[PDB]
Formats: sequence, structure tokens, C-alpha cells
Amino acid sequence: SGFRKMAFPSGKVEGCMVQVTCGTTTLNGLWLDDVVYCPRHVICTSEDMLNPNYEDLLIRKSNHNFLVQAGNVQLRVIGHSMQNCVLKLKVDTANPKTPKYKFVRIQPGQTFSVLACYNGSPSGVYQCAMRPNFTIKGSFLNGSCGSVGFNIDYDCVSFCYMHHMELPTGVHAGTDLEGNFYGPFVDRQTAQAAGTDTTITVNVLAWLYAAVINGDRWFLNRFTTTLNDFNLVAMKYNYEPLTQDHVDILGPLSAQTGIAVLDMCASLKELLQNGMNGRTILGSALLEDEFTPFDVVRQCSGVTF
Amino acid sequence: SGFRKMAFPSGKVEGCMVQVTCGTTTLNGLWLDDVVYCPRHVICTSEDMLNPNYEDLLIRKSNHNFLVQAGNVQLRVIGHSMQNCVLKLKVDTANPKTPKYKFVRIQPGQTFSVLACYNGSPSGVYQCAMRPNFTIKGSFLNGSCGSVGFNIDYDCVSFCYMHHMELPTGVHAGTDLEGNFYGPFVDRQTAQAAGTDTTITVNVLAWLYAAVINGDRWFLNRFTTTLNDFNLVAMKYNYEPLTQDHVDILGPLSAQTGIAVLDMCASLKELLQNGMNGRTILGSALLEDEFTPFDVVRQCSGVTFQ
Ligand SMILES: CC(C)(C)c1ccc(N(C(=O)c2c[nH]cn2)[C@@H](C(=O)NC2CCCCC2)c2cccnc2)cc1
Ligand SMILES: [Cl-]
Ligand code: NA
Ligand code: NA
Repeated sequence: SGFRKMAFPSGKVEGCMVQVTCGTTTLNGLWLDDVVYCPRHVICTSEDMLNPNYEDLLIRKSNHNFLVQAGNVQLRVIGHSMQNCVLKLKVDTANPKTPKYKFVRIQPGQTFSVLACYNGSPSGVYQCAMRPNFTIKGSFLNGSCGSVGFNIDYDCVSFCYMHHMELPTGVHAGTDLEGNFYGPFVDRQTAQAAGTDTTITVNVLAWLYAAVINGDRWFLNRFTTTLNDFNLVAMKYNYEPLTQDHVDILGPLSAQTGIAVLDMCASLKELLQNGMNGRTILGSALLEDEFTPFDVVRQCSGVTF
Repeated sequence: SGFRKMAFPSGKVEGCMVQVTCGTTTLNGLWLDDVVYCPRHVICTSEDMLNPNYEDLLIRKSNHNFLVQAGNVQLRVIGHSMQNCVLKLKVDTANPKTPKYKFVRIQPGQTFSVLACYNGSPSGVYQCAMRPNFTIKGSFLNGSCGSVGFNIDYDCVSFCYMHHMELPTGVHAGTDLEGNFYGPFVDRQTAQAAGTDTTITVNVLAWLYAAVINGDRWFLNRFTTTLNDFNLVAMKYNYEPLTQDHVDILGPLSAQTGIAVLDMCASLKELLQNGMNGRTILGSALLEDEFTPFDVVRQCSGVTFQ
């Protein structure tokens, strides 16, 4: 028993982190087979970053403009190209620690583990979710660009996030590993801002199920509701609409606990309307929305990799 | 910016996890050099749960009564010995993935990363603290015994916890890697229960300093406090006493932010009195106590957002 914010074991990813230097800029890269992936803004000076022409800045660059360091070994760069906002550096050595992997683009509301790195060296691991406004509430300092986010299925690492920038509210934006940004953001020093965010309803319901499984039942009541009525409450409180697909996904937890989703929705409706009355749920005074239904089942069942 | 429960990268520990089987019982072991460490209760049967004599149970075992599996490889046990509540199995192969490591016994309030494992396979990593009542509030299912807690400051793995059992309230008890339990717990099915827990005051203060470093000051006030008056108030909310050692430990964070330690104590007294009036601190609506002063310095910028 117990319930904790839990990350995937990070070993398979640690063995892929390297340091990439171009001029005076050092950041992190991801070394898979004979290619290193990193943010393309590594090629920019501060001057360039105000209005970069990435097409022109890269053609100016050649293989010898890049230094790649794997622990204490220099990797020789033998080719370079760009895919969207990701720079790809071909190196002369395949990473012998390359795991089975895929590049996957995730949806808002989905969670992943982040391996925060500095100068190519892993520093910490934490769990976070892609927010509805396509930012992540990370923990990142200068030099963290190129840190990655991932999930694991058995032996296969699914890379879903590469870190590029911090927004003025202190939240973070990045790309998938094909270099496509999450959210309406660009890799240039210009006025940018997180949009207003919403709460991930299906995840809050999943966490309420986790609380019931762990013995926290005070918020349960005799009432049920409908999707239409509940979604009018959700809109009022800036919660994401609940769809029939969300209800289906929660089906397992509904069967295990005896609380139909619309039964639990009736609890959540009451918690939104009335508050928590000084009580906590799984040790939180807020309604937690960065556990997916899968995360709850995994943690309540002990799935291993 | 940001502030997260942040674990250490777990790879160096993943390479040490193995499965140990004795009879019908399977749990996790830690393979370092040519020794596998695991809870000695792996040798207990169903009728041994209440009053096992581990000396008598162990003398009946041969080396080949222990099955150790490292991924797909069976390791051969060539000796065994018991140290306090840990079993040490000598195997015929040194672990080629053994990191630089040490064993350390921690004090209440200290934090560490936990690599939760089942059948020798890692499942997840999270951060924990040793509570003042010598329990940890973990996430552990059946078969998690032998999972370990650790820190990795400066490329050396300091192992500080091995998981042994769950108490009635759902919190967890275990040993250091010399097999000495944290707290008064014993490896017996006994009516044993965690004591009343308390809040780790020095950690709450560290986390308030983290909030100031990351740019928030709304909870400060114009007052100060003596150390004794602070403790007299805080203990009425079931907070641990703050010692001069704790005041000294907070010096560097006090220096980085310009907020005297006893002035931050005055802020905490007022937060206990008032609540947060609908606000949050670093994303939380409660006062967080599982970040140490060292943890805050590890994770936060060395430059305050003034
Ligand atoms: C023999 C002894 C010392 C009484 C014992 C027995 C079982 C286990 N537990 C194993 O899961 C387990 C043991 N061997 C393989 N798995 C579990 C456990 O503590 N239940 C307790 C139930 C109440 C009475 C005391 C034991 C466990 C569950 C979840 C997380 N952590 C551990 C621990 C200790
Ligand atoms: Cl300590
Ligand atoms: Na590849
Ligand atoms: Na209900």
C-alpha cells in the first residue's frame, strides 16, 4: 500500500545522454545508434536567438562546428542535418548501450518521466504530465536543454519529450523527438506565454479511485450524475470535458471499487462545489491530476520492466 | 524554475537488483561485488511468522537452498551468513555492474530515493524521507521486500535502506544495509504499530526557503521569534523540535535569501496559525516536509529570483 508520484527507472536513458557543444553553447543530447539528437537552437548565438534563420545558420555550420562528449570520450561528428526543431549529428560510433526504443508523440493529459541532465550528466528523475495548454511543470535550470522525457513498456523506451525552453511563468516547453513542438511555441527569443490551463478531469477521477483503493472513502456519496450535467460543472471550474472514451478507460477501476465513473463524478462534482472541508485525500489538500488511469493501475498492481 | 520531488537517476542501482528464492518465498536482493544482500525473513515459512528463531532456521539451510537469478542468469551461492536482520549470500560471480558505493545509516528527516522492485525487476523510482517515528511512507506491494533506498551525491551510491515489511497503517519499516532496523520494529508478525508521527520542521523551513529562491515571498511577516518560543508553539501542531544544529544547517539558505532563520521561523508560526488563504507554495496547499536543506540546495538555482 501507499501511493507516490513514481517515475520509470531511468537506467536505459542514462546510458544515452551526452554533452553537445557548438561555439560557446553547451547542452545535452540523446545518443541512439550512431546519431545524437539535441535542440537545434544549440547553433544560435544570443544575437541569433532574437530572429534566427535556422536554414541559413545551419548551412553555415559544418561537422567540425560540433563537439560531442560521452563521459570522457569525444565522439567524432561525421554528418549533420535538421528535422524540424531537432538537430541530428551523425557520429562515427554507435552507442553500445542503445535500448530498444521508439519515438512517440503524446497527448495532453498523458504522463511521462523526465531525466534532468546538465553537461551530459544525469542529475535527477521526476514524473510530470503534458498539460492541456501543452506546457509541462518541470524543474529545470540553465543548461538543462536537451533533457528528455520517456515512458517504458517492458524493454522498449518510448521517448516523447525533449526540453527546449522556459516560459515566463516558470513552466516549460519542448518538442517530440522528431522536433515538433508541443503547443504554439517557437524556438526564438520572442514574447511567448503559457495559455490558461485546465485540470485533467480523467486523471483526477483516476486518483480518486487510487484513494478508494488505499482506504480514503470520505468523499463517496449515494448520488450519481450524467456526463452532460457533470460537464457543465467541469466547464464552470475549468476542468477538461469528460468524454465517453474517458469513462470507458476508467471502467476497470469502476468495476474493482464498485463506484461507477458517474458515481465518482458525483463525488468530484461535490468536491468542486463544496471543497474538501479541511480533509485531505492521499495526503493532498488539492485534487491531483498528474496520475493517469494507467499510472494508477500500474502502481496498485506492481508492473515491472 | 519549478520544484519537483526529484529522485536520483536509478541506473546504478538497477544493475544490482536480483531475485532471491528460498522455498516458496521470492523477494529482491542487492548484488554488490560477490555478495547478495536480502532480508533474512526470506527463510521464514507461514508457521514461522510469529516467533521465528533465525539462527535455528538458517543452520538448516545449505547454499543450494538459495536460488539467485540475475535477469536470466542463475548465480551460484557458495556461502551464506546472517548479519542482524540481513542475509548475505556469497556468489561465484562478482557483479560487473557494481557501482562505487558505501553503506550509511541515516537519521530521521533524511531523504532518499527508492527503487521499487518485484521479482528482481525494477518497477519505479520515488523519493521518501525517514519519518521521526522511523517509518517511511512508501509505495510497496507484496513482493517488494528487498527493494532499497539510496542517494547518489557525487557519483557514489550511498545505500541507506532495505525494505522489510508493512505496518498496520500502511507505512513501511526496514533496515540499514548492516541489517539494523530503523526504529523499534522487529522482523516478526507482531502487534507492532508506528508511533504518532510528527512534522519534520527543519525540512519545512528548507522548503519555505526554496519558495523564496523561486520567487515567492507572500508568507513572510514583520516578526521574529526566539528559538524556545518557536518550539513551544510548533510542538502544539505536532512539529518536531528545532535544534541549534538545524538552525546552523539552514545558514547557507538564509544567506542566499537574506532571511534570518528565526525570521523564517516566525513565518512558519504564522502559516500554522492562518493557513494559506487559498494560496499555494511551490504547487502545494499543505506544508511539505520531505525536502531537506541539502535537497533544496541540490535542486534550486544558486541565484534567488528577487
Ligand atoms: C515473515 C514476515 C516478516 C512476517 C513478513 C511477511 C510478509 C511480508 N510481505 C511481503 O510482501 C513478502 C514477504 N516475502 C515476500 N513478500 C508483506 C507484509 O509485510 N505483510 C504484512 C502483513 C501484516 C502482518 C505482517 C506482514 C508486504 C506487503 C506490502 C509491502 N511490503 C511488504 C513481509 C514480512
Ligand atoms: Cl542522515
Ligand atoms: Na537508431
Ligand atoms: Na456517488
